[PDB]
Amino acid sequence: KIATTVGEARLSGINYRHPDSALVSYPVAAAAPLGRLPAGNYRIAIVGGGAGGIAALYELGRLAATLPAGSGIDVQIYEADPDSFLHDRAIKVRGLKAGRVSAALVHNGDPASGDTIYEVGAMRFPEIAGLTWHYASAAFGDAAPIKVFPNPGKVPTEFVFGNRVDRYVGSDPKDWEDPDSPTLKVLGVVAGGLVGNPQGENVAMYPIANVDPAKIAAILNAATPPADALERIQTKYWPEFIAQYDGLTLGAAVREIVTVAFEKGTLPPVDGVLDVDESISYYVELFGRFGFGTGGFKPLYNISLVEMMRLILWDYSNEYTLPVTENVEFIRNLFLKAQNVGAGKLVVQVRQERVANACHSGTASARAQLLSYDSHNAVHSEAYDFVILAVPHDQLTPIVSRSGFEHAASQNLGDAGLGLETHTYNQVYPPLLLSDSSPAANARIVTAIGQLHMARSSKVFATVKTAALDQPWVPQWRGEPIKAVVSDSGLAASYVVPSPIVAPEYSSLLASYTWEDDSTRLRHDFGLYPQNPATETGTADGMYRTMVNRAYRYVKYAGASNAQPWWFYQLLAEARTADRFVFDWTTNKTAGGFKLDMTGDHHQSNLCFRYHTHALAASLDNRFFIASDSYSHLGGWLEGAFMSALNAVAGLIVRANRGDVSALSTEARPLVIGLRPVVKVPAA
Amino acid sequence: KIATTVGEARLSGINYRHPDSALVSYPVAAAAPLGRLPAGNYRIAIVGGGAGGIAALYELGRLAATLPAGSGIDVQIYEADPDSFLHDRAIKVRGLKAGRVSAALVHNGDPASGDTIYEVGAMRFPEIAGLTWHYASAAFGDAAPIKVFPNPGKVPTEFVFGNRVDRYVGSDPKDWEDPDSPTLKVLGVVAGGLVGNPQGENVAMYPIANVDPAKIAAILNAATPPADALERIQTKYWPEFIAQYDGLTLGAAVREIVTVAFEKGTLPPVDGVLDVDESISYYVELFGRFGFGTGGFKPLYNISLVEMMRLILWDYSNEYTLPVTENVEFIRNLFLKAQNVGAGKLVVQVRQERVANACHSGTASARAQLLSYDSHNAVHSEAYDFVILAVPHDQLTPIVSRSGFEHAASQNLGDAGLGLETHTYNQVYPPLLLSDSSPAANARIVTAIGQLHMARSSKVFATVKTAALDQPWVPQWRGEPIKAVVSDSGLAASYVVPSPIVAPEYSSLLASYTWEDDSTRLRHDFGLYPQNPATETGTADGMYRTMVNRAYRYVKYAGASNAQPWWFYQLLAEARTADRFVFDWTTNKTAGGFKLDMTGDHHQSNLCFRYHTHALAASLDNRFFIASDSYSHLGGWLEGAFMSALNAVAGLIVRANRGDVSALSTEARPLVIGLRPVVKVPAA
Ligand SMILES: Cc1cc2nc3c(=O)[nH]c(=O)nc-3n(C[C@H](O)[C@H](O)[C@H](O)COP(=O)(O)OP(=O)(O)OC[C@H]3O[C@@H](n4cnc5c(N)ncnc54)[C@H](O)[C@@H]3O)c2cc1C
Ligand SMILES: Cc1cc2nc3c(=O)[nH]c(=O)nc-3n(C[C@H](O)[C@H](O)[C@H](O)COP(=O)(O)OP(=O)(O)OC[C@H]3O[C@@H](n4cnc5c(N)ncnc54)[C@H](O)[C@@H]3O)c2cc1C
Ligand SMILES: O=C(O)CCc1ccccc1
Ligand SMILES: O=C(O)CCc1ccccc1
Repeated sequence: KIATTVGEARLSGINYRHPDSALVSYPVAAAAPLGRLPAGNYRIAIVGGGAGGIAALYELGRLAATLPAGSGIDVQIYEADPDSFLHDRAIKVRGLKAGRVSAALVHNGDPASGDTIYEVGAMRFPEIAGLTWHYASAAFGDAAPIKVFPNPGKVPTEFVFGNRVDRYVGSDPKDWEDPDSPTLKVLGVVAGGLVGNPQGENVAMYPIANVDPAKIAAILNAATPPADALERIQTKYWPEFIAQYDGLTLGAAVREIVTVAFEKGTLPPVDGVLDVDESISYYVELFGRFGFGTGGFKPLYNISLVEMMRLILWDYSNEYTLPVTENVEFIRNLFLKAQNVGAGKLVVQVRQERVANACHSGTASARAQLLSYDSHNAVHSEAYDFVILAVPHDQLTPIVSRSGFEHAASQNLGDAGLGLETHTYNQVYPPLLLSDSSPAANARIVTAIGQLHMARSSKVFATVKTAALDQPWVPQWRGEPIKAVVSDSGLAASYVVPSPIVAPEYSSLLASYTWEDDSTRLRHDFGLYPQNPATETGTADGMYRTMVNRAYRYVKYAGASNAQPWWFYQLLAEARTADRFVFDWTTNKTAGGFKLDMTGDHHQSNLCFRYHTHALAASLDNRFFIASDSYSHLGGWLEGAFMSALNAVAGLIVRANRGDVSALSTEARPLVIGLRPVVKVPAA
Repeated sequence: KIATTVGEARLSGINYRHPDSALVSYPVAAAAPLGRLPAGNYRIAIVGGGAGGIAALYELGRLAATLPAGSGIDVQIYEADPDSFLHDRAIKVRGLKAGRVSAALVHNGDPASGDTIYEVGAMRFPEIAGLTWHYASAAFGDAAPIKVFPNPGKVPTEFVFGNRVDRYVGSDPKDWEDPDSPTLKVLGVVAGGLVGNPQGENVAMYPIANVDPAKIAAILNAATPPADALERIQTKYWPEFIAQYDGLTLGAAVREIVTVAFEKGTLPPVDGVLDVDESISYYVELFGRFGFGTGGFKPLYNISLVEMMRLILWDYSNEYTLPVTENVEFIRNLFLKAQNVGAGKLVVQVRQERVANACHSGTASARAQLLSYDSHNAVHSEAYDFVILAVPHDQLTPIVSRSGFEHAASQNLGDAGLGLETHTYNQVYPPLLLSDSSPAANARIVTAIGQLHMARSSKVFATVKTAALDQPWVPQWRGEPIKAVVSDSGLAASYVVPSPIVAPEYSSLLASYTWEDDSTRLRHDFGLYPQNPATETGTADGMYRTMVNRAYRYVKYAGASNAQPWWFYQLLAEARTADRFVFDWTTNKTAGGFKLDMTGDHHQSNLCFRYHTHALAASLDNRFFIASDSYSHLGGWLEGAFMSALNAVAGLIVRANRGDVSALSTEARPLVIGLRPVVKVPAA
């Protein structure tokens, strides 16, 4: 039941509704242009040329094509990253980034004849990511082939935690080297306790609407559910799950599940020597390192259960690749498609400028101001009709938080502490304008944004001959070498990914992909930040040797007499010297990889997710929208960036129509009216 | 009621027992040597010359002095930090570090006539930190003066969160600029809910033994508690608190408390425009930025409620300075006193070497092996009778985790991935040897240590003339300038601390002291890692300007209609150009600042805290003890490092006496026997 084309994946998830937006399938909303605009010549800015900004541009292009003769849309896209694809028409990165969709091309002096690609950011795409596949179809066509991402368990995998080793594929004990493994037993207990059963008895510990989450997932993914059922999930049952469990961490939930299983006798004493609490703790930590299909979630144990449950409902781990050499091609293709679809009515200019401030000011028709600096620090100011701020939360903070929270007669905005030139704005209001009357409403949105949690992440890469996998010391599973390794060595998760530039001679050795504390623990060894090498011609050899040295561990295998150094040390050492690499998202200007919500964070991220509903308040006249995975309930996924873009453009349409929701398509209207409004007064 | 000398602080906390060790006052246990050793000539290693290693050394000195003629203790202390005081027997750091007790001396070319000191690590010491003050008396005498640390609220303070500004000193509303402040209301709500009342009705939401924590604190601190109270807390009531609440975060607890208060009407809707969940969220986040007396605990909201409760019981925020110019002097003095107290029976040698591996091996008397590398990267191997591993958990992991979990015929240990020379050990057992028969037991301790949470932290410093605070642009409150600023600007917490080298001409401008995500968000701007400048003669001017720029915010005050750039911008910009600085503990080899326990982490930290009880199993030939704040229930305090050292030495004494607890003094026995053992042995 494996999808083989973009269209197959697209259709698989076309109906899926997420539980915070249960009244709408975003792919259905996105099928036709989102609405209509009054006649006019619009001047719009998009800050950020990542997935969110480019999806927003595409939707604007679709809108532009519907405008009558004499009307049109001009977009200024601001993109500060010198390596963005937008500024481009050994390890090469120049022109190979679209924000956090970021490739590194390994070559020997001719980039048109490379060895492999490192996917430094996004790399694996859930089957049920329906908006992602909708845009992949726009970019590449339904016919384009996709592959199963070689996740732990999708390819032969070695797992190591403490004294436990496993070698496996999937979850059928027939496919495990040790079918009696305690690791597979704890997986079944934790899956049972978190997901439960789609049919029959409810066995999950944390029900939604009094039933196992599996049963709710089937309703969220139906073509014709109850309408009544979707509204009840939206307004009653998911809010009640949040009220109950938003204060419970994933790690706490795992321990609750394991405790009950241990008391029932479903899980036996470990070694039968450990006492009750040591056994339970061992199982919690074993599951922590093993995970849900993408490696250990131990480092993610502080997320809310609500956040994990979103991923459970989505079947997040069932992932595919894109029909590309480099994932940045997706975003580049969407940018080109935006310009094509605008059919002459969309004009786009790219600015290599960093936006420092946004506000509303003045008394002219265009009041949405952006203050920016070019690559030699010269200041620029421009006013727009509407602005989409398509940057993640730590990048948005300085832009929206330094103007105060209410009317100001005059402000000199800009990066004064840097020594840079300021600009005087008059009759100034905050850009994220939720009230004409409330500074507190304006402060709530800003303070929420600034306190969202950006998960930390790093990726260590090297280039290895694929034939290294055929060495006698590389274990096999039914003749196929092990190609994923999940471990407590400090490396966390490692993958030997065939080169997409092609059986390929080379593989990308993702030696370590870490989250959260696992990333923190390595960071002292990276040497140069955010990228080692910082140059095209360097190699991060010293850094990488510290990773090889973390793999230099004596690993005992069952039946063997004595431990020997781990074979994976030998594999890591087979990578060539040149082109060793690390990228640390934490010391990138994103200040991490992507939003993941902690306990209590729902209320902050959900405010952001609903922000575009300000467009219902007609007299407010707020011209700023936000578009990033940080303003979604899928931080860490293109799906989140894309959903937030959709929200932003939908809201822009309602604002352009002075609060009239009838200007949205029938299918798009729920993007705005299916959420709780962010402005209670005035109504609309 | 304010302590004014070391002795006054020492006596104030001499009886306090922490709830995970409630049967014993560590200062009372430490009043005499901890026990006796059989006659002999002991070879002991201490890995690490920080507070834990040096306190362990002092206690070994006290023991050595009791040995008969012909007996003695030889200690090899391994210390890899080239800036340690142990190797020294514009911004200067050389010789001014004792691990995370770390001074930076600001001078103008003569280090004997400096301007100020930056306390880069430890800087403020709770009154009731009884072991800390016990050792401070050994180092300085009871008569030595101390001062109240100028925490937010101890000095005039400005607090900024969103649109809210408060200026205050203390918790008496008469000395708040706005006695009707919502900040003061939420602080009272959260105090009532978490701490409650020492007398009368119980009002707290999370009771211990069915009463308010305030009542338990008083018991724990009593010279003469009621009969059975400490045992019942240790075995029943504190375990029951953990069972109930270790799965609840601090942020979750705050929200529960605020929700009840909001429903009761104690906290009103924020203004007329916010809905219920918005107002609740506002108060949670307002309290988050304000804190408990040491600045906002929002970044610490993921800690377990259990962990916060330990700090509540301890009255942790009521803190003092040491009688020093630089805090490192404390540890230096304790090292010298260790040698003096040994009475010529303790010999100490310092090795400027990094330990890479520990194990048990061979058949000789001294079986505890350490593999190390000197400053030329040459390998060294040495065997000892006993070893104290006095390094925090991320530094300990490579030393204890790479040898497997059971007997090995031979292992070639060392940093082979780095290309460094290995050493062959034969008949090898892991160093942290909990079992002769259970690899899982051995794995539990290793995996626990490797998964403890190291909180992230950074400090940004500059030098400013103290007279800057007398300028008309610096606000005065109750007769003094503002000297503490707690803000959501990104700086988190800022302090203008008078130089200790002296009223002083200069002050240390601690521009930003951040924890956890607050630190993550800054890290991309630090420039050089872990320290900018990396040289004595440089200045982190570019970095600091990014901090000044975070302060370039328009702040509306009640006292002026036209908001202006925050006054604190101007103060930060008043710092001189030379000697601007940041230290990032995360990119230091500690991989962060100090342990703070997440939900669930008790199970791992408490295993480490109790590890020294292995000495009870006489048939188990385990020669290794651990000594750091990582292995305590006071990560982030010298008190934790000192408690762990006391544990380590107590366990060493029992092991050296082949399991005989009577070799501990009457007052020190409970250090071992008051805890649940990590090995099962017969009663009594
Ligand atoms: C380590 C990692 C792993 C991931 N794995 C996956 C995965 O396998 N699958 C998946 O679906 N998703 C994955 N993601 C998530 C995915 O990459 C993001 O959801 C998506 O790329 C984010 O798009 P965005 O538009 O929200 O933000 P960004 O990609 O951050 O784009 C924002 C853009 O704005 C620009 N910008 C920022 N500030 C300014 C400014 N002041 N002025 C001008 N320009 C500015 C930036 O340079 C950037 O180009 C991963 C991300 C990371 C980092
Ligand atoms: C930002 C920050 C703020 C703090 N604030 C306070 C405070 O105000 N009050 C308070 O009481 N405490 C505070 N602390 C906590 C206090 O600093 C620590 O509890 C204490 O210093 C830790 O001592 P330790 O011996 O456990 O470890 P460390 O201080 O880390 O010492 C370990 C030693 O071992 C050495 N070492 C490490 N690995 C090896 C190896 N492989 N071989 C050889 N040598 C090695 C190191 O170089 C170091 O000298 C703070 C700490 C930080 C970082
Ligand atoms: O690596 C991934 O699979 C995508 C990023 C991510 C990681 C963990 C949780 C959510 C998203
Ligand atoms: O800064 C401090 O007060 C000491 C370190 C610390 C910080 C927060 C919680 C525990 C310890």
